[PDB]
Amino acid sequence: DMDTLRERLLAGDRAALARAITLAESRRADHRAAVRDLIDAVLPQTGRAIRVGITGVPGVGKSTTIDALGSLLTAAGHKVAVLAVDPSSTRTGGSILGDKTRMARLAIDRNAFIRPSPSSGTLGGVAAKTRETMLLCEAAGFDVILVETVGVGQSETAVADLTDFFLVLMLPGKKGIFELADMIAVNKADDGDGERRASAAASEYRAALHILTPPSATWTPPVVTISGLHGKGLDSLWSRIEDHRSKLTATGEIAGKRREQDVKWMWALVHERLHQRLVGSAEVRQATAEAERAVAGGEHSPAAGADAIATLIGL
Amino acid sequence: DMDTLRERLLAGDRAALARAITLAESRRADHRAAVRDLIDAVLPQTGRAIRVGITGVPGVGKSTTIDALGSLLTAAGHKVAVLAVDPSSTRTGGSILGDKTRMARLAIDRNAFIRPSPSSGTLGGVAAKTRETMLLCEAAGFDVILVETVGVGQSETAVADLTDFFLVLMLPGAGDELQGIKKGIFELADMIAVNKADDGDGERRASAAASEYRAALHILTPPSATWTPPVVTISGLHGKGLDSLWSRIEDHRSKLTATGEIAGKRREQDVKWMWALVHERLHQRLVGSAEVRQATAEAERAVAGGEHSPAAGADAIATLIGL
Ligand SMILES: Nc1nc2c(ncn2[C@@H]2O[C@H](COP(=O)(O)OP(=O)(O)NP(=O)(O)O)[C@@H](O)[C@H]2O)c(=O)[nH]1
Ligand SMILES: Nc1nc2c(ncn2[C@@H]2O[C@H](COP(=O)(O)OP(=O)(O)NP(=O)(O)O)[C@@H](O)[C@H]2O)c(=O)[nH]1
Repeated sequence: DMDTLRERLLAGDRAALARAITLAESRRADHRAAVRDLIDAVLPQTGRAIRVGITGVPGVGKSTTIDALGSLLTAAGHKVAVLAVDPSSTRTGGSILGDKTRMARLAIDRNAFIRPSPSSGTLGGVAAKTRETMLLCEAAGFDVILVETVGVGQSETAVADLTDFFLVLMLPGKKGIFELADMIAVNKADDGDGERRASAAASEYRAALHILTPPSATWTPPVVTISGLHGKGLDSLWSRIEDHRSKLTATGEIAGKRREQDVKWMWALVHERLHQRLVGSAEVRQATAEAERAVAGGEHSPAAGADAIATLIGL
Repeated sequence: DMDTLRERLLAGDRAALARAITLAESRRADHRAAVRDLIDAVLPQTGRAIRVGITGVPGVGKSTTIDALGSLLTAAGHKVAVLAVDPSSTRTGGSILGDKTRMARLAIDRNAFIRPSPSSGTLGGVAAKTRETMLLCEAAGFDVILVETVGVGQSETAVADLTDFFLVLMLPGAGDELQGIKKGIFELADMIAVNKADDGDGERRASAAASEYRAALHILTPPSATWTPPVVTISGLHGKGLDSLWSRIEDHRSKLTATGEIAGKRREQDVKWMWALVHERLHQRLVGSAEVRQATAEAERAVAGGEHSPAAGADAIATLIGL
């Protein structure tokens, strides 16, 4: 019953939230429709959260840093969602149980809620389904939404376009990442000597970033040092994110960014549906893959590809 | 007469080139269809050119630098096309004459060929049209294709994705007067050229700016890349730095041709323009009548206004199409 699902979701019921999400992430069109009204209906309870995107190479203490940061926040009374975006999920069907235990503490904290990357046809669709899932979390009372890049593909721009603040975690020992960053945090600044060489590296990143013009005069990206493993610097790291929130709330820039992202996700969903017509049948898929291949092979022009494809999919 | 038009264009007939371009860039579907087979037919004669994207804030000296650079190139026997991408041409009908006071020499040099930005429903569509225009030029025998950003809008990615090499022009001045690299431009840039480095005080301030940019880039550029983006100083107005600027561009082409990276990048740009065009058709369908544009805009307004969800907007949109 969707009325009950809604009410219990609004009441903060973890099982109702998990179930609404399942339907919103579904690759069945009938399921997705079913919960469109529900998300729309609870939209006025969304948005009262800090959305942070977090990235860094595999091997930088990302999951560790998240487990620790998230635990600090649940201890102080926050309810924290951790959602993944993984471009490989455009080729897998998604994951039933995901990989919760990379974050040992959060994985068992009922003040947390951890979800793996949804499946969809395009990266745009994966990210858009993630926005819808963020809205459900918020409506169920999660006030911190962490969205992390997982895998090796290009998810950084999408994660940044899903959140208010984009956090880059770096080691002390992809170009585009720097200009997405609202803050860099040099990790593994261990009390024993790691602090010296991460403080060095932070001066290098801090020096270089002076040459980039930030998108707003309201905020100048800082570079900091932390230890994710021993919990160092995590409190001040969070206080900078809070400070960003207060400043860009006062100027209306948090809201203006979100409005722009939302329209972007709307168009991404329109384009996902179009893409779904490419796999409408084997014949349509064959012919459209060969149009694309022709263009990618240099054999016919982009415009000829485009018209072949447009005819095939009824456009 | 398309058959002669083709043969004339392949022979380097400039009037034929102008004519095919006006069809390719047309906002009339019947027109665009007409020349589709022609471009497809001349494809094996395209690609033998160096394609350079050029950007910079208004006032930095872009038209001046292109005028001086293109002229050097034409004196050496190159045929030089200068095309534009203007994001505001999604809101205009495009320009008929374009702006050429700025390129006084090239505007009369019959070894050059200058075109204003085409008009389309979406920025992707404008840029896609510029790609087809680049192909027609190449087929007519142009071996240097310069593509510039126009105005202050967000067209840099589009130009970067239309060319082999992306050149950023910057103002001189360091310390508190350092211009700063606009959000997005750092990752696109294959070289920075600090312009207005005029004999005397210009060159001092430009050299200062340069070392600043140069050190930052060293820090931020991963070492894997076959190419390390240089920073250089030039004066577009007084001709300084231009042979050196271009020698670096040729070095890029030689290196990345060896590793197959020029051809690999083009093939992914091409697929991207193919999809842009697919999405421009979709968009056209959403402006096909007053009632539908109204409904579309209302849907988008609902999402931007925080009144309805993105997926609910997209569902309303999708109905209006029959999708
Ligand atoms: N010395 C030190 N080691 C750390 C720190 N944070 C993480 N590590 C270590 O780095 C290794 C990789 O950690 P992990 O957090 O899984 O990195 P990740 O690959 O980015 N996480 P994910 O599972 O999402 O990919 C682990 O063995 C972990 O103990 C730190 O602050 N200091
Ligand atoms: N002193 C000096 N002035 C220059 C140089 N290059 C261009 N200028 C001057 O700066 C002004 C702007 O030059 P212009 O080429 O029109 O700049 P633009 O970047 O093409 N502007 P827009 O993007 O709006 O078309 C002109 O007065 C021009 O003479 C230079 O190397 N030195």
